[PDB]
Amino acid sequence: KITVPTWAEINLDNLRFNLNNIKNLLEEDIKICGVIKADAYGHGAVEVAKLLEKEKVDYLAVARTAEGIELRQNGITLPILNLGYTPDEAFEDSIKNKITMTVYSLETAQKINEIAKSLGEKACVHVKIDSGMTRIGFQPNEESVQEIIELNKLEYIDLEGMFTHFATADEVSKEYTYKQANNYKFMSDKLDEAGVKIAIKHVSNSAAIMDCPDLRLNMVRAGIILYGHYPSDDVFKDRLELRPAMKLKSKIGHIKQETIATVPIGYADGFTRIQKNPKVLIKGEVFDVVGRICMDQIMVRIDKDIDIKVGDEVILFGEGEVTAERIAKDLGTINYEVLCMISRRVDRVYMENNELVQINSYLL
Amino acid sequence: KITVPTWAEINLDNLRFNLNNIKNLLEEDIKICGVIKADAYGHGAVEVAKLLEKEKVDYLAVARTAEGIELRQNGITLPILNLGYTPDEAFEDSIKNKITMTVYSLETAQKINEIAKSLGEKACVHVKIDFQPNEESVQEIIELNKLEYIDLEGMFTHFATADEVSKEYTYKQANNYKFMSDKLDEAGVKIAIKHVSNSAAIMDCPDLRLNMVRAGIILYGHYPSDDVFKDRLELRPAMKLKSKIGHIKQVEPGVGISYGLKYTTTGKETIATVPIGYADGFTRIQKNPKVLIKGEVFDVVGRICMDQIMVRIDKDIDIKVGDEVILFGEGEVTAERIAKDLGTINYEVLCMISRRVDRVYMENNELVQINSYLL
Ligand SMILES: Cc1ncc(COP(=O)(O)O)c(CN[C@@H]2CONC2=O)c1O
Ligand SMILES: Cc1ncc(COP(=O)(O)O)c(CN[C@@H]2CONC2=O)c1O
Repeated sequence: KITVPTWAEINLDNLRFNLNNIKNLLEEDIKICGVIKADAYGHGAVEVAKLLEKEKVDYLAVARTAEGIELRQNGITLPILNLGYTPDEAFEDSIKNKITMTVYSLETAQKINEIAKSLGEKACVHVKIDSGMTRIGFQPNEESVQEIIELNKLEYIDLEGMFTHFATADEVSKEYTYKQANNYKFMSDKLDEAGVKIAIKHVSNSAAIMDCPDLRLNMVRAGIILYGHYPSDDVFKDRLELRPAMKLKSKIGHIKQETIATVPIGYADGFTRIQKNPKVLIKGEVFDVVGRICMDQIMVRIDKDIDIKVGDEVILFGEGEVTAERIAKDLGTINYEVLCMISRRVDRVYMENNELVQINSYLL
Repeated sequence: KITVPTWAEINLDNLRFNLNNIKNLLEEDIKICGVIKADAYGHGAVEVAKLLEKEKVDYLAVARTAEGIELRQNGITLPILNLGYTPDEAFEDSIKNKITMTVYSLETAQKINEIAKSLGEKACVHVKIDFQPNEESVQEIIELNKLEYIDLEGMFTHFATADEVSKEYTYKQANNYKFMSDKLDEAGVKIAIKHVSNSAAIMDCPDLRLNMVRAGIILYGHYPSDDVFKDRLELRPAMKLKSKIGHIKQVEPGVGISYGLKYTTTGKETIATVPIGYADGFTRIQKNPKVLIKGEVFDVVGRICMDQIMVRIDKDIDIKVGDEVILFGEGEVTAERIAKDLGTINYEVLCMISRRVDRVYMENNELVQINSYLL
């Protein structure tokens, strides 16, 4: 069944476990947006979306029009929100495929409106508020409020939602986070007061869902925690029990007498050469990767008395002491990036009840 | 029509230039193997293969059965050599798709042979030498050569240090190969294709041509190191990683930017947000990330996010949303620069370009083709 030497194993059971533990945090009326941008953080957006439609979630979020359309082309019917920039070249496609667009200027809204009029159907949009991230969004001021009342009047636009995003909600002190929330509440209250109707207000990411049970509003945005990982070591982990879903695996391709094992995974699979202390798990024991990581393979020193043969399974992360977090720490980056590094040629294989149920090649 | 906010622009003209300058190094009868593993080092294996069939090259090389089969599924007819490991689970598919397999041992050759027998057609194989270069290996090879449903077509080794200043070790490896080559010549064994040279060797070692050379990094317009003889071979990089300015704003003094608010403004600043992030392969690890906009270099500020970055515009330029941003492949922003910042190599920076980044191909300064790996 598996014909590639190196694959990403995704445990669908663990995803369900994570989602259900997330849902147990939430009250009945609070909506869940499943964040599945960057191919569901490396796990496979189409498949993870299929699971989310089954488990019933209220919205899907992506980072790009094309990620949105890929989901549509694969049968997905859930509302999809592009969280970021939509270039003008992609408005038509967004509207035709019912992808909800993030909007953060009146100019953008007006051009979208012309296209939606042109096509003779409404564009659904969510307004972004820059509450403290300084990334995307309207500033939280009197000027933005009027610009929003204005864009709300554009026939051929359904101003459905409004959101902001926290820059430091995974840190110990939530001061800045609540400072951001207040900037949002400013816009929320002024628009409430201006008779502008916004069905979906949302602000909470994974960190906020966990640590800030007062920031639920109409909906929350669950990303990293869906996949079985914490946004940091500083969040209240005891609130939510998680199982990581991804195991990055290869096979022992060669053995040689030190005993050196050659494994057919390299930096072009996302096992980055930058790692200063690369390690692997084999038959429950951790071993050093030795010499430079190559494009398509690495050499590992077996310095323990284990019976090991060509074909035996190697785990790069997702089990025992070899974790995406460990690699991230070695890199000086974050688990998010390690997950997203898994490259195109790495087949995603999905497990369920300990059976392989599906294998996706991104080449064939 | 480009509809993605972030793309990898591949200049086909430059690829042709590189290949032709490579061909000018080579004598009439020496074959070229175009190394296009890892999706042609991020440039697009299918398209680069199409170009190579057009420009005529002898052979294609890949790192994985599936890379080989992807090329076949897209009409490619050139010989393809899997340079790396073929698991037993993939022998059948290799043979059925005429993917030439690298072999290291008699035992592997014999199993392949059974499958080829089973399928009633020959497997094409190339022998790899570290097969120790001793008398034992030479008989083992004369043995495998006999096996009926295998075509022992070629034999090769690969240099570990040919891009360094001193090749001593390289010529040490070459000798070990020449031992095997001469003993098999002397036995009855044919070997139509003997090859050893990678990009570094093609450049610095004009005596290691044999029947064929393996051109990789150089094809794409990059040098395997700073130590090779660059003056022998003029290269034009083929790839430009680009995005668009997605948002632009004037930010007050002392305001934090991005996760952890690790950059705070030091006066009023113009901040451009660009829709490229670490999940497009613009790694967050970079300590000094930069971008080129309207010919000027700018600092990326605050943490690089999954899907976007913040850029301080501190020069009097006229920039509007939609304007073009270059992450590398032009002027001072190069894959090599990023590699050096990271403590890795240009090879890795090229290969980091992720699936969602559309490859768009240019030719005479016109867009001729756009490939989405999502749609
Ligand atoms: C607008 C927005 N909402 C929700 C999320 C989900 O966050 P969690 O995954 O922490 O729940 C992200 C993630 N943005 C990624 C996370 O890291 N860097 C980024 O840009 C985001 O940009
Ligand atoms: C067997 C073999 N031959 C030829 C090449 C071509 O190398 P150049 O790109 O230098 O021409 C490679 C690339 N191997 C890559 C280069 O860096 N690390 C690797 O594992 C290879 O593995």
